[PDB]
Amino acid sequence: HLTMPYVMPGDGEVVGVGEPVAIRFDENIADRGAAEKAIKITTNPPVEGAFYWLNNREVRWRPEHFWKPGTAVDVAVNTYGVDLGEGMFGEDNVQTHFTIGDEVIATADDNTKILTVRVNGEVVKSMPTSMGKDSTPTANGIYIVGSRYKHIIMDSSTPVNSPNGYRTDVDWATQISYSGVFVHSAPWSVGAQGHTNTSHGCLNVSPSNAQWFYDHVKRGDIVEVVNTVGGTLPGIDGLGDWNIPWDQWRAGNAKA
Repeated sequence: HLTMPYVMPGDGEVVGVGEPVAIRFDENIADRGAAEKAIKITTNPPVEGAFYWLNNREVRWRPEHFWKPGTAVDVAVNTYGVDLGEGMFGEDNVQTHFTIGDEVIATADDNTKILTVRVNGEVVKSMPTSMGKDSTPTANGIYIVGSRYKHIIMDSSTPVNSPNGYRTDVDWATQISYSGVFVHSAPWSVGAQGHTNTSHGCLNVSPSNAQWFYDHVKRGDIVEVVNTVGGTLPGIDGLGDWNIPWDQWRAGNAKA
């Protein structure tokens, strides 16, 4: 009858301008309003934000726009002993502090087949890319950079021998959606990068470019995909928060 909150990002971290505050519980929350009221977010410089639930165990908070670089964020999850509904109580408080880093926005434009990285507005890298082929296209939209992996076997069985299924080992992989979109090294498609889309949705770039991305792009930085033949990344993907328009985000879903 206890539930433990977990806050992201990590205490003392620096994150990109796309990073939401995330409070994830190890049980379904029956009273979402109770959880929201127990969570106090302090920003400096101060900016308005709001709560939106990705699912029954995880609430996010973000401002209307990407964070301003240098902002300091304090998160007080004051859930100890709080009645979260159906006889579940908060197991502990959590308290985190983080800061927002430089503005890093990478745009993958299917009309040019280039992934351009801008840091505080200036182009710092121009990376030819091969994105999802027409039958398995990369969705347009705004992606929040997540975790990074020096190498990772992307086994879609998280079934491989099924229609648009796969199992591949890749290097220098930066996660940009929970739906399994990565930026990663694809030495096999360098010829195609800048010209032809060949993937299941991942942003294929050169080994050099993928390692640069792994080294320089941090959690909370933004990738924007534009002009593909795909749909739009779902707002509730897990890293798709910004595809939910602010009016809808701000309204929340505490009663859903």
